[PDB]
Amino acid sequence: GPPGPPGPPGPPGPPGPPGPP
Amino acid sequence: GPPGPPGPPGPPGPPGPPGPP
Amino acid sequence: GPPGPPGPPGPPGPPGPPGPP
Amino acid sequence: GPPGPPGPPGPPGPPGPPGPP
Repeated sequence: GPPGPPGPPGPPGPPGPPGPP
Repeated sequence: GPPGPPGPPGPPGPPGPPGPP
Repeated sequence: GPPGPPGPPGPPGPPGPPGPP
Repeated sequence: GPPGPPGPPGPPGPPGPPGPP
């Protein structure tokens, strides 16, 4: 048979950096 | 006899990579 | 006598490869 | 699969500096 379907989308990225003072 | 039918489609791919920060 | 009929069609192929990420 | 969604926005920045005399 042909290749299977694409996998699931990946998990979310990490929380972003701290904001400015 | 001739060759048999195609096999089943393969299984899904893996979960994707993490998203961006 | 002449040769017999064709054999049965073969069995299915194997499951396909994994899909993409 | 493709990359996941963006991560959460980061946490707040720090309290600002002291004001002038």
